[PDB]
Amino acid sequence: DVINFISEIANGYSNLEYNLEEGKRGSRIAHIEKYLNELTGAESSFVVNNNAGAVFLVLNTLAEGKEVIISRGELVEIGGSFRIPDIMKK
Amino acid sequence: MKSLLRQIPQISKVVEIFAKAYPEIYVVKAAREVAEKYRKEIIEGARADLNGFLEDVERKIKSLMKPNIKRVINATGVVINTNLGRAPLSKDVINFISEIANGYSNLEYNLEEGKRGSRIAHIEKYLNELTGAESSFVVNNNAGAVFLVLNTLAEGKEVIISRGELVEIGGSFRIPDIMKKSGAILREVGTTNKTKVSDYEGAINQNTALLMKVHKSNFYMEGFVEEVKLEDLVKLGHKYGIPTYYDAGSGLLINLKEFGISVDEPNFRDCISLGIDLVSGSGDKLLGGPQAGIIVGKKNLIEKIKKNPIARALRIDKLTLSGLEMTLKLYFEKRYEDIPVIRMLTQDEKALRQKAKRLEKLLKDIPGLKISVIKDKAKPGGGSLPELELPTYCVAIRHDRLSSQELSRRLRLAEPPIVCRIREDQLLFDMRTVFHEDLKTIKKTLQELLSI
RNA sequence: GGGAGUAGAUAGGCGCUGGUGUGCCUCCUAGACUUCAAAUCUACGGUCUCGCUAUUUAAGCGAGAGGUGGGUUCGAUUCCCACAUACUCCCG
Repeated sequence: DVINFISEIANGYSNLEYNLEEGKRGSRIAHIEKYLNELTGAESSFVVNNNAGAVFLVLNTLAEGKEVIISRGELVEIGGSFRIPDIMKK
Repeated sequence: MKSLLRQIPQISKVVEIFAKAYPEIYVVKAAREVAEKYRKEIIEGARADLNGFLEDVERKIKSLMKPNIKRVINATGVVINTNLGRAPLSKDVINFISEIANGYSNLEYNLEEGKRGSRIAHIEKYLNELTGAESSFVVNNNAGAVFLVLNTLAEGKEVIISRGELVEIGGSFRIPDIMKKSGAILREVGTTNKTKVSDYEGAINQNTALLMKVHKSNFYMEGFVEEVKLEDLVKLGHKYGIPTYYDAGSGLLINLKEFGISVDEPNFRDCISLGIDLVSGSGDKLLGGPQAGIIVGKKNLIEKIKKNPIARALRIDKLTLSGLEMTLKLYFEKRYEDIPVIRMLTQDEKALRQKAKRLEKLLKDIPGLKISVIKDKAKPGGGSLPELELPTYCVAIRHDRLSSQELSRRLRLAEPPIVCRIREDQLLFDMRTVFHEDLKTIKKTLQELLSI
């Protein structure tokens, strides 16, 4: 069901960054978010490439140059190149 | 309200009420303790009656005449029970200790030269032989063993250790909290679940005075988890000229596979013959002896540790020293079955059921008892072997009148007190840890609680 | 025993709804229709209590209770919270 919906939107042009209502460019992240806030119950949402970057982005966004407290048992290494300590540093 | 308290009798009066009833000393102590509990309960206005007084005062006396610390029958099936006093001692050892404590001894006296001598000298001979290390030493416990090695060799300098090995064993011990107090600077490498060799070699520098690895004794990690082999750390040390210090913790003196139990638990002899410069561990864990911090390794290091002015505040007492030598003597003589901890874990599966049913035969008569023997898989090691899971026969019991919860509670109040597992409202007794002379004590306790 | 999940009616079993509750099934009864059965159809229907008239009772009338309490709200059966209780799952 999903593979076909993707198949269709990729076959040609789509309203990716276009809001059909106002006829001017629009945020592509806007289509989904409606779903997320409803399912999660959160106030707003957003999505990026992967969770690796999701972390990276939250950290550089809210704690660049400032301290972040985390348990010494939660400094994981998931995957071959991901490590909470190595990325948070970056 | 100042008359609801004037009431309470006088200690002179109560002492009378117990002329020959109980020693006058114990009577007054219980009266005081009791007299205070009634003055406060009446001042806060929580008591309107004082009749409970007489009955209670006598209960304190019955209690106060009994020491706080008391032998307890362990039915949990956990050999290294941190709570119940870890490794119990063979009578052979208990007697050798008994003898040296009865009077004076050559503790710090060398009979040869007739002048004072180091008390640590009696044992060390044993250690260097069993481990194969160049020199050895022992202190109060392994907690301090670590503390001493760190303040001795890395005060003010860096010590590299895996981020997955910064453990918290016990309630107050934490590698990070003590090393800090140790004066050593902590350099944690790798990540929780994984740590390659690159991580170690990457953090070395001018200040790196020590490469330390701790053995995850009271916990384990499964799933994506990587660890740095010991041979690698030795190689790493010898390349940069840095010492290697292993805190085994378990204090396993020998290869464990030789007894049928297949585990990767590390041991002194092997760890030392591996190229490790220093190794430590508790005596009351996998060694089966009294509490003691044991250190073995290169001579030049041992000498450095001994000279430390702090070693005198950790030097072991007369009891554990002797008791340690007799436990070491047993190991040279290959008297393995004589040390409790070892015998309990290497007991025949056959052996266990044999005791499982000899107990059930003792409880068939007692009223209301639902007796059954089940074969379950538990984890024997409490403070030294986290992963080990070995089969053992438990005699699961159940009475119609009282509930399993209430059951465990009265059993801990018995004399002697018995501690056992609870699983699904059914009391269980693992025979892995039960001594034979307890079986008779078990039956006499149960029939005295259900029929009285 | 400690955790956690599921939960709840105002006739009874299953489900839903911030508009003063509601849908499917059942029971009952009532009624209609039937030679019969069956089928079918219909019901601001139904408990409890209290107060009022009648007062054997009915019968009528009025009010309220959704485990209990509280809060938000214009409105709470819904939402939130707290407690209690029932069913189930994880641990000692």
